[PDB]
Amino acid sequence: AHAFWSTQPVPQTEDETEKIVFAGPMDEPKTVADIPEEPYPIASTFEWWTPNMEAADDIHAIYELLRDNYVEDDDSMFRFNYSEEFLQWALCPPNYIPDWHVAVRRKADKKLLAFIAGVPVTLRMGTPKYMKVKAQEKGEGEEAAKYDEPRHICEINFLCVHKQLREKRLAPILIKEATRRVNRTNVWQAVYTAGVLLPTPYASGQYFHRSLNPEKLVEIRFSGIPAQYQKFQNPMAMLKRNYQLPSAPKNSGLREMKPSDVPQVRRILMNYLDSFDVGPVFSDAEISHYLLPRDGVVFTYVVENDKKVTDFFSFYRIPSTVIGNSNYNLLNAAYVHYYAATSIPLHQLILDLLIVAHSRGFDVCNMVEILDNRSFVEQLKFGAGDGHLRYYFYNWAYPKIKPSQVALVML
Ligand SMILES: CCCCCCCCCCCCCC(=O)SCCNC(=O)CCNC(=O)[C@H](O)C(C)(C)COP(=O)(O)OP(=O)(O)OC[C@H]1O[C@@H](n2cnc3c(N)ncnc32)[C@H](O)[C@@H]1OP(=O)(O)O
Ligand SMILES: O=C(C[C@H](O)Cc1ccc(Cl)cc1)N1C[C@H](CO)[C@@H](c2ccc(Cl)cc2)C1
Ligand SMILES: [Mg+2]
Repeated sequence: AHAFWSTQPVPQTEDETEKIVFAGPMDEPKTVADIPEEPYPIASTFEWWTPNMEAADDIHAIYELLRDNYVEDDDSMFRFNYSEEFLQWALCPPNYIPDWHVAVRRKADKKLLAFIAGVPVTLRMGTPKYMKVKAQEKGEGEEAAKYDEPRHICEINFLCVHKQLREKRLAPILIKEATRRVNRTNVWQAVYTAGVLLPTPYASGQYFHRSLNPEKLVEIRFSGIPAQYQKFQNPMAMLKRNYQLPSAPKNSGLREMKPSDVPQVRRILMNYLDSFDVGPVFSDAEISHYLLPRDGVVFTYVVENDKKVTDFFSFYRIPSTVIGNSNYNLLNAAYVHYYAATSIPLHQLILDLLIVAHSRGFDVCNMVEILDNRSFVEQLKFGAGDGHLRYYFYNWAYPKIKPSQVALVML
């Protein structure tokens, strides 16, 4: 049923996952020395390629492969369109490893045909809290804590095979060669997410959307007018009214984040992310990289009164291509990123997120039900979308957890 995934060090079924009680590796410990020095064999018409991301033309080639061939919704109406500026930001965090960005080009023309990217992440991934309770009841605390310390692993994203190359078992060859390159740097675990079911997730969560520009959403058929609104003389006018927002933020000390805020934002974020079983650990340089505002890419605001940063939120932009509509070419979506509240309720902090995103011209705000994203779904008028996002590890046994125990945002 799975010719590739059945050969890989991942839990194979749900009931296998069910017998997992401690975090730890699936496979045999291995060394760099054991790993083949040479690239995995490939068909003689293709060649491996390592793009240079601090070079404009290389970023542009991967930008076009993704523009034309990356994730679509299920009836081919929208396709993600990550910008070039976004891709440099996402692929090049501090101390990234250039050879973990893995491409396949056609030899004859150098046309990009496939891509996969890995980046460093420091991740807490020790036995979850509920399994530590079950462990103490059994007398098994030591085995439960063996992998408690944060691990330097790989986060995978941007797997893409050209449309003309689909269903030829190319994705396995990409994944094998990524795994070899990661293993050649003495890294043995990866974390990845997908909107498809594979063997075998450790957590799953629904998608959620908050309409900001409802007349445009209905026009492009992102949204419909729901049935209930027909009882009204003017269904659309009442839909606009339901989703209207203030013009300016409600929290008085709200302002954009600046370099001097890095230490306080790091502090309050890390204190918050501690409450979750699987969560990233960020250095000052990584807080700077992922949170300081960047035009058209990432937007981050702090609440400061009395010269302390006590709360913040962030969101990132990804436009999607509207696969041809007469009036509109692009859906401009804002995605909830990291946040922390210490002085005001989480709903009151995120309302300011919606208000900023709306004033800056975003059409919809999107998020998965990770972190504490549930505490504000009803009052802030988010709705559940279609399907689920699934979270996975590579070479890591892990007890099933709820998505509200997951704190890793995947860009
Ligand atoms: C220690 C370091 C390790 C690092 C690596 C860790 C693992 C990283 C894993 C990657 C995490 C990526 C996270 C993301 O970026 S999720 C985003 C994935 N990208 C898209 O959905 C973009 C549009 N679609 C495509 O570009 C292609 O359809 C892709 C590339 C997805 C598949 O290409 P194609 O359709 O031409 O198929 P094939 O004949 O070549 O290959 C068929 C095999 O591929 C398995 N398949 C299908 N979809 C996925 C998927 N999303 N993750 C893992 N495997 C997937 C499938 O079950 C089958 O195996 P098996 O069932 O026969 O066994
Ligand atoms: O899991 C990932 C990264 C993964 O390798 C590739 C992927 C891209 C899109 C989707 Cl659909 C699923 C998986 N995501 C990237 C998406 C954009 O940041 C993010 C998302 C958030 C909220 C909504 Cl409502 C929809 C999507 C999920
Ligand atoms: Mg293929």
